[PDB]
Amino acid sequence: DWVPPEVFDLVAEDKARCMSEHGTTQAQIDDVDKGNLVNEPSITCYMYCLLEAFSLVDDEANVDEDIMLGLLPDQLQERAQSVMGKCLPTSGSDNCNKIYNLAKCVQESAPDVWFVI
Ligand SMILES: CCCCCCCCCCCCCCCCCCCCCC[C@@H](C)CCCCCCCCCCCCCCCCCCC
Ligand SMILES: [Cl-]
Repeated sequence: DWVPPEVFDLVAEDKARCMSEHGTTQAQIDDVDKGNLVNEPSITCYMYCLLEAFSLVDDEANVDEDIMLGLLPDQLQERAQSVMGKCLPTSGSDNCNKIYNLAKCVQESAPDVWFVI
């Protein structure tokens, strides 16, 4: 498991805020974590919200590739560059939908390392 244990407490406050803002349930997060994605704002806006909180996306859901790469371990760098080559730029009807399309692309491209917290 590539995910380090330190991340969980780091994101806790923002996670709670994002869920509350968007009406997100833990069940929805569990679902997307297992790779099942639907275009429901309560989960897609949650994903945008959490990325935004950690400066991974801007005000139009453009991904900051440098920041993203900086967060990922060494063994995932080339794979991420490859996945980002495929999945960026983001597109969609709004910020949450951009993130839905991105999540679908990333999950399909790298299912074995996919996760959502
Ligand atoms: C091939 C690699 C795929 C990457 C796995 C797919 C999901 C990864 C989610 C992105 C999180 C990146 C870092 C997560 C662990 C970092 C640990 C470092 C701790 C120090 C800082 C902690 C915070 C910066 C954590 C930030 C948490 C943000 C989670 C966002 C959840 C929504 C993800 C779904 C959207 C897919 C975007 C995906 C955008 C990336 C493009 C392709 C690699
Ligand atoms: Cl982008």
